[PDB]
Amino acid sequence: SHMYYSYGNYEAFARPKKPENVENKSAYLIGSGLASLAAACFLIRDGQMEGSKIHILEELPKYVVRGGREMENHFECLWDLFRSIPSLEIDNASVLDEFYWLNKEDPNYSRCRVIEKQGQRLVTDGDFTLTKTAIKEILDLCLTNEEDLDDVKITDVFSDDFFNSNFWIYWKTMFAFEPWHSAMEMRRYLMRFVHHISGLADFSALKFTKYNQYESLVLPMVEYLKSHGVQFEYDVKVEDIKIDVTTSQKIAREILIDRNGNAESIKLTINDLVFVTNGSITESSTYGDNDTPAPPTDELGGSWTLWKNLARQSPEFGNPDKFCQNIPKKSWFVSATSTTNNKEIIDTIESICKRDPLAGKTVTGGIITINDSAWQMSFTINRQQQFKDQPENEISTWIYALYSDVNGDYIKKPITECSGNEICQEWLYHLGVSTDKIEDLAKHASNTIPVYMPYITSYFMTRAIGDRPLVVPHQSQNLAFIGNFAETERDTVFTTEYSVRTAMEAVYQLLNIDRGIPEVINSPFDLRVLMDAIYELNDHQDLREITKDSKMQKLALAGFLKKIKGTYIESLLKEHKLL
Amino acid sequence: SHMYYSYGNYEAFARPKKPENVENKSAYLIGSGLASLAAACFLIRDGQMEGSKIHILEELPKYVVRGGREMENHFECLWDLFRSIPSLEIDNASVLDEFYWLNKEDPNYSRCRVIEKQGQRLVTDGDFTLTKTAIKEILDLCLTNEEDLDDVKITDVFSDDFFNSNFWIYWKTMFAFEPWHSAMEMRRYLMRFVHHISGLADFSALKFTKYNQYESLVLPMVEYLKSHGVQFEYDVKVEDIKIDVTTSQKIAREILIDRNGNAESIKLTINDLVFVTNGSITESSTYGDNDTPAPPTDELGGSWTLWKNLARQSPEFGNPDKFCQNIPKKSWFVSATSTTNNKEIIDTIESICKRDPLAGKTVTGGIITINDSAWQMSFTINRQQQFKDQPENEISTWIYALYSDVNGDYIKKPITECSGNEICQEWLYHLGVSTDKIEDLAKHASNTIPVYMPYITSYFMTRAIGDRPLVVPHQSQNLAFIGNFAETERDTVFTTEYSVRTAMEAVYQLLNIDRGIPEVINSPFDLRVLMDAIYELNDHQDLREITKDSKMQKLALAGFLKKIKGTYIESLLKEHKLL
Repeated sequence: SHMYYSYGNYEAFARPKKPENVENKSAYLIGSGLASLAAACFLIRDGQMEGSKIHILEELPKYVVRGGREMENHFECLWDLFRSIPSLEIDNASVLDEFYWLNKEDPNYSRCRVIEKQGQRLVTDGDFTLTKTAIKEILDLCLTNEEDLDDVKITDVFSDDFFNSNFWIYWKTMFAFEPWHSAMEMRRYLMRFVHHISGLADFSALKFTKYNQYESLVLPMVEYLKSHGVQFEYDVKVEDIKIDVTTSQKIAREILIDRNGNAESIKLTINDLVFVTNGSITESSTYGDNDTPAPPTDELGGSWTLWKNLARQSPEFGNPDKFCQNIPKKSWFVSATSTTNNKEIIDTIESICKRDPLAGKTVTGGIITINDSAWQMSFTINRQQQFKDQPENEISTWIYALYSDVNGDYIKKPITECSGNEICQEWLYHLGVSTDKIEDLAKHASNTIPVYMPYITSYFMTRAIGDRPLVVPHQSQNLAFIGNFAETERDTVFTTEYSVRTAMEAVYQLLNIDRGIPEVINSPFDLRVLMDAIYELNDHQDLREITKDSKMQKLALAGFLKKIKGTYIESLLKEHKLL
Repeated sequence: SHMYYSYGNYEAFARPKKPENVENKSAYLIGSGLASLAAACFLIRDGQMEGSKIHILEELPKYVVRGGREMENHFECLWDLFRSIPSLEIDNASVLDEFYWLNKEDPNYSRCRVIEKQGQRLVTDGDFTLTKTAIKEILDLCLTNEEDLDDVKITDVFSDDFFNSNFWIYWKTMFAFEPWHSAMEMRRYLMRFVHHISGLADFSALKFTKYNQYESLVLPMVEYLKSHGVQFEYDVKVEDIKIDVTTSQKIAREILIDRNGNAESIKLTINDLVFVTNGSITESSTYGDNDTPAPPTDELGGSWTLWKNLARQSPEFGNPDKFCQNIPKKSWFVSATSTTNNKEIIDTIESICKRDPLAGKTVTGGIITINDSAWQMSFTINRQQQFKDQPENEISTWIYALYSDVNGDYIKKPITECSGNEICQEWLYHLGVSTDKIEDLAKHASNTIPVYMPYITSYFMTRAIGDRPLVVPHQSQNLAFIGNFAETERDTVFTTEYSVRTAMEAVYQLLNIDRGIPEVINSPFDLRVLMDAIYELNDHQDLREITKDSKMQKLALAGFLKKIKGTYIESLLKEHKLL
């Protein structure tokens, strides 16, 4: 046991000893992603490794919004990391200090969630409209083991009652889930955010940064790492890492890189740690403009080629083909972001979200789902402005579509064939804007940049156990896997927390840092949390109202209330407004 | 709602804003106890109050062991406080840093717990020997509401099966419980440490400081407070505080003090906060020596007189007479500490606890209970030495007796009438030392100092709701109550955490500090914790073994396993070794 999980304030504020033999250890980190930079920060702080021994290998040499970066308070590893990171906006404060102070003065909540029939709000908005069978299937999915859910789709565990409910409309749009996605990952998502079911439709439990994650999270970490002398090597293309797999131990021996076009090799010892971010969801992302579509592609990038080369060496390094291959053509591929300063587009937006987009505060509270759209278009507007040099009179909205190969409503073309204005054409169509001024507002009054990510749905692909390698593989001495494609316990991918948690576990295991890693929050194992979930799932109903029709549950409930009458259980039932 | 509870790493590392109008606010703190000094530290750190505006009023002008200061990892408020406090032993570290590092290199566990028949270990040691009815009564106490347990004794909720079990032997000695004590406080104790039931007999869950709490906790806080310029006024005897109770608000207007023998008054405004530690368990503590007993007394001290004077002003300031009056004469009154360097006394101690007392590490793992002693004597030896100038060849043991008016085994006198050597006489009697060298080893080879605390059992006295005032009373502007006699939610008195938690809540409510106060740990509301408790309570038995005799439970269990077969519940049952 090279690590142990923990919770509470004891292991939270505790600093570990400097681990043994660190001063003769180095670290090479492939990529400059969020998980890679988090691992370097943990090596500096918790591992007490000097910055000159840490190398960041970056492929690239020395307005687009990557939306969907929702955050919540129980990102235990993220706030453990973003504590010693000083901020760049205000002095004598951390990244968490600004995030705490900004989310307490302007709480995030959505006054409108789903609209349909070109602008009109959904009549059953706020309610989940989950039937008894839909709630049963939700419980059945959570009560099934993770081992029994290997290569199981969402449609294999849910019926047509679940998909017709408003709960699925919120769930499929908040997390960009698809019906052909992993049931293991969805089951992890239901258990992780079971305490946010009350704040699910109105987004009251969601927390947002002042800007995008690049300048709110990545840039503060870059400034922190550069202050400690962390070496950043650029123009480095990592082909493959030579691993010798013996029956007793596995050591990274050598890395083949392409340093500024010249292929050369770095030698490795047992002390020289290697951190690999296998796979990438932003790789091979073609871009478009307001007049031409983003060209579709399926070219495997550097991150996917490295994982394929590593997987051939050992079977327990994971299967990269289960994520980067055979992605359905109906999956989410194209996302667009539109920037405008035109008044009547903003006025239409204000008429739907009931808040001023130029006020500088929470605008939409999150995303807005177009239920009638054939593309399953969903758009969001964050606290404008999300950028530094962006003018104060301009707003930036982010648009993504779930289905890809279906013709749109106003434009009879798929999202893959529509240019930047044409995506903005149908977006204005569903906002209630008339079909006469719709054309010139997109082509001239707004600038929309499409982007085609062919791997933006890879983390939710159906997988088995062992398809994702362990964060530190078994019997591994200096090789670690970080990012959203590394296997850990009970955590949800496509979150900033998952990348940070994998970074923390990799550093703590390889360096044998004897400090408790903060476990995933115990909401699914909490009596109070599970009771609040039952109340919220069936549209704010007491136990008498939930079982008012079924006789088998009514008899069982009557015996239950008889045995708990005048007890602390009944007090728990009443204070959670279930009785 | 002037405060809110929270948990997790978000509110743990978050620093609050400087609260409004603080720079015109002052603070007067009565007493220099653990709770009082904790409140001053919170005012400096979280309240950002300058030290010159904080006053500590101390009655006193400018080897004894106060044993029983067990600590555990989930003292959430204590580690929140002892984080910014720098240590005095090692540099560039906090009090928590040393505590974390010392308790990970030398884990605390007891190789012997209960001895009887003059030295021999209990045959059923480690086991709880709780019957089915005893486990039923334990569950019934935890499942009853706190409101229904007003003025309820321990004997009123438990039967003779519970008191004959080894669980009660450990419980009545770890926490110095008595059969005539508050069932509310015991129910809080069972729910608080329900996750430590596995580590209850062997003390594997207990954590200890390097020295006594005065030098490990109080002195680091004193040095921290003096570095910030906190004013310490000495020779100040607080008689009463003038409170005007209107229908809308209550304000501390004036405090009557006796400054160095001269009675004078300090005026108060709404901004001038007042923190009162009502009651004291160490007050009116008479001392003895190796030849004379500690003289018994019942004189109300300054802390009890202040609470009585405050209680007359308003009914919701609590009832001090329910704790300081009518304490039974069989209750714990006399404690002794014995210091020796004689070899054969140490050798006898090593022969029982199986560890060297002079090694500098964990010696007894906690306390040792004498089951055959009429006094219910229990003695402990911590990591020697517990003091600074104490020689390396000397050990210091702490002896307390639960029953007080009963004659001892070797000495036919009560503990109240026995001198320092005579307490050491019967202690050596139960260690297996022969009845020939027993006398001169206590009178000449050891020095034992008795102490008579008449209020060392007041916090466990039977109480109703409102007997203890709220930490901040309702409609109170500048008056707060801190310490073990203030009422808070779900926390256990006679712990360092309770004094710190009351200090944190008082500072956060009076100053309107908008940061989450860490709640009491959610062990009673955790599915995993409750399942481990069931396994440990019935002496490591599976559900088939627990219900192997009762037919009503056997039928219900068979239906339960049928409904959970091949589910995540069954996985939870197996991984908690309950199935």
